[PDB]
Amino acid sequence: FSRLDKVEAEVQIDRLITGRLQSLQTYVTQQLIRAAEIRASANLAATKM
Amino acid sequence: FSRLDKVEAEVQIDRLITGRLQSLQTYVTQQLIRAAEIRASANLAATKM
Repeated sequence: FSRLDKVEAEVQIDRLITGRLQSLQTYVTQQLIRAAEIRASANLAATKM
Repeated sequence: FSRLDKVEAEVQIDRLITGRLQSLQTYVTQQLIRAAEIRASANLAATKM
């Protein structure tokens, strides 16, 4: 921001934020899969209890 | 690489690489879902066994 013009730095910061949102979305999806697996294991543990 | 200079072609190759990684991660996510389903079916098969 302090080195480039706003319209020129807009493309670079757009690339950066697209990468960061992609990484965050992948993390959220992996967390959801792990949560589903833990939910199934908890149901099995509840049946055992 | 042999047609355009290295000060403008990076955008096009960046778009291509990002698209290919997107397709690869979609394949990985589908594989994870099928793995979870096969794991549940295999646990049921073990219980029947």
